[PDB]
Amino acid sequence: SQIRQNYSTEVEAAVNRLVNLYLRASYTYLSLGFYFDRDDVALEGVCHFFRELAEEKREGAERLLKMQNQRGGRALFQDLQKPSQDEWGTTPDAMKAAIVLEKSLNQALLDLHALGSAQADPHLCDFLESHFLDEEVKLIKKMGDHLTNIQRLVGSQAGLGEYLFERLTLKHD
Amino acid sequence: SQIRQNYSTEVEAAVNRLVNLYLRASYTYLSLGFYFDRDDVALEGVCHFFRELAEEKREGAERLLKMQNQRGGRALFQDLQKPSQDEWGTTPDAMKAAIVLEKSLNQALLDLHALGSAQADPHLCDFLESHFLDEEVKLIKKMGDHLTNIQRLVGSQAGLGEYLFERLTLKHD
Amino acid sequence: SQIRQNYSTEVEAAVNRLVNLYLRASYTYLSLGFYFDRDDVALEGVCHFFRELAEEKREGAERLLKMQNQRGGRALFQDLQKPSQDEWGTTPDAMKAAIVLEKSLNQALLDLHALGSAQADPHLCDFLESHFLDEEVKLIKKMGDHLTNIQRLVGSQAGLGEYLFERLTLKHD
Amino acid sequence: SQIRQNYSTEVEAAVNRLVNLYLRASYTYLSLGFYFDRDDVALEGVCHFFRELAEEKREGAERLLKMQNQRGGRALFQDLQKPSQDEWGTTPDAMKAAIVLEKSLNQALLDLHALGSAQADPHLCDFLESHFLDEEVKLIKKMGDHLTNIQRLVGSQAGLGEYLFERLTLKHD
Ligand SMILES: [Au+3]
Ligand SMILES: [Au+3]
Ligand SMILES: [Au+3]
Ligand SMILES: [Au+3]
Ligand SMILES: [Au+3]
Ligand SMILES: [Au+3]
Ligand SMILES: [Au+3]
Ligand SMILES: [Au+3]
Ligand SMILES: [Au+3]
Ligand SMILES: [Au+3]
Ligand SMILES: [Au+3]
Ligand SMILES: [Au+3]
Ligand SMILES: [Au+3]
Ligand SMILES: [Au+3]
Ligand SMILES: [Au+3]
Ligand SMILES: [Au+3]
Ligand SMILES: [Au+3]
Ligand SMILES: [Au+3]
Ligand SMILES: [Au+3]
Ligand SMILES: [Au+3]
Ligand SMILES: [Au+3]
Ligand SMILES: [Au+3]
Ligand SMILES: [Au+3]
Ligand SMILES: [Au+3]
Repeated sequence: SQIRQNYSTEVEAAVNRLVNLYLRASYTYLSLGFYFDRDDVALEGVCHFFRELAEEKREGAERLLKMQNQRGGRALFQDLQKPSQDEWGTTPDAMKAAIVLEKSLNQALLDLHALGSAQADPHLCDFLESHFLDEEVKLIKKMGDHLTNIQRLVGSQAGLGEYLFERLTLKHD
Repeated sequence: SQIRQNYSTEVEAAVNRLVNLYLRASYTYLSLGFYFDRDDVALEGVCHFFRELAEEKREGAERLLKMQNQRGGRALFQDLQKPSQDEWGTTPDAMKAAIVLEKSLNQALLDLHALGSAQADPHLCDFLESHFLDEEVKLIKKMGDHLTNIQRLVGSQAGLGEYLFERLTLKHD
Repeated sequence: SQIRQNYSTEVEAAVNRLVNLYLRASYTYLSLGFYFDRDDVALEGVCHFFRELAEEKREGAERLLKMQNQRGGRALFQDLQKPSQDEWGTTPDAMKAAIVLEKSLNQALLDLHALGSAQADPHLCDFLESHFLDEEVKLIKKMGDHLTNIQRLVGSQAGLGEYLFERLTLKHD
Repeated sequence: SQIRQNYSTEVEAAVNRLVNLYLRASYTYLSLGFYFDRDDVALEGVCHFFRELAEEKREGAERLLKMQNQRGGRALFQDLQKPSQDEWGTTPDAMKAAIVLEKSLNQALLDLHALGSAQADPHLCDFLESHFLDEEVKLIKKMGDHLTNIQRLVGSQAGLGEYLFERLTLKHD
């Protein structure tokens, strides 16, 4: 093969697509982060939050690529589509966008799981379970918690609420 | 006995009942804590507050059980009734529920004191005085202080106030 | 949801039931422990053994509750039924009761696995596999080993055997 | 007085009697200890156990005497009657004698409590509660536990059982 064993072409292709989705997510977080770094937005904790996520998504893509080679599949790259927005609105708007994005990654993981199970590829299933599935669940829970707190704050009064959330919940210098 | 001395059947039974009340209190705090851990509630400091109290009430029950055996009484366990609510409302609602619960434990301690005094059981009285009575008074004072602060904050505006109390008064990561 | 994804109502309910089973197990171990602390039983190592298990079962329940919220399910609590006995007999009687209890928890885990697999919920399966299944297998093996040793000892002569097992196998001060 | 306040002659006398009882207990433990040091008895752990108790009872007497002077009472000493036996039999015989002795001290403490309460002497009650009542309860519990273990062992077979208890339960070099 010289190493490929029990690794379907279907899974190989799906893994390449998942790499693209993770890299696109990383790119979206890069855009989110720099938006919050604008002098007319200026929420450092929010920038920091999304910058860390950009790194996390890139790391996920890299782990997938490492696994592709470990199994004897061939990494193939496609264009990275630009993020869906150029401007990201308020903190709740951005957190909602983030949750939508993570749910889409999670669904792709679940779809790849289903394919792995169909193809009887337990190494793939173990890989997703060990490095991806719980990471996504934890992240989405954190995002939901954040969204609840931001919504509670901006419903009281928006400017003040956004400031307090960035200062008191998010990590900043 | 071989060890039982000056330990009435009345006190023995009352101690078993008090164990049940402390364990039920622990269970109520477990429910309170996880309620505040919900993604649609998301007040970590409040969860932490009640989680610590769950541990404290369990420890109280365990001390009572240790004492039961020290005196040569027989520990007897009954069902632990589920907590009185499945959902606990707002931070002030939960703090009020907590104060009601602690006052009920305190009254049970006082009732056991009265029984001890009636039965001329100074070891029991010393035990309650040394490990329970002041702990309850201190806890109830803290709860009252908390309730006053939360009420002051949510009367200004509720969402904002609940967030600020959780961030600035309660212990969180 | 705002976070719930691929999490069936069937699994949500089963998780609540499993929390109840773990808490009931914890309660049974609390009773076992204090029984061995009786002055007319007086086997400290046995008390210590069951006290540690009470903590372990409570921790299991708490992990399940954390997961319930991570997935966006709603924790619901029911009564904790009192343990099945008030007095627990000899060390072998108690160890047998413990094995029966652990096998019942293990079967509940396996049943939840089956449900997870039926519902195509790999996060649930990963969770059970990572935090529960091997813990149960290890514990049951230890219990079986203990039971074999106690049986070997009490068949030689009971009082002496029970003492030696508590002194030389079990952890004590 | 120049210092005596709220300290009845009844309590003063009872305290002197209690000093005598504690010193007599100390003397009994001295005899118990040296009995187990006999070459034809030779149970070092048992000797050590009773030697420590002799010290504890003497310390109790000394605390009582200190309190007598703190309150402005006059310490008065009487003969210390020799212990009730010259030879103390087997380990269970000795442990039974010890429990009888401690129960008698505990009853004397309780009687002094009753007198204190009758005389409205809260300093006396606090003193007994803080330094004596729980110490006695703890000691008697330990003795009961010991007796249960020794009885379990000597009912299997006496010589072997006595050796094992001294080696594996009691503190020795
Ligand atoms: Au940035
Ligand atoms: Au920045
Ligand atoms: Au930044
Ligand atoms: Au799979
Ligand atoms: Au598979
Ligand atoms: Au956020
Ligand atoms: Au909590
Ligand atoms: Au929490
Ligand atoms: Au918490
Ligand atoms: Au009292
Ligand atoms: Au009293
Ligand atoms: Au509070
Ligand atoms: Au125990
Ligand atoms: Au114990
Ligand atoms: Au123990
Ligand atoms: Au499964
Ligand atoms: Au599954
Ligand atoms: Au065992
Ligand atoms: Au000696
Ligand atoms: Au010696
Ligand atoms: Au010695
Ligand atoms: Au008194
Ligand atoms: Au008094
Ligand atoms: Au002894």
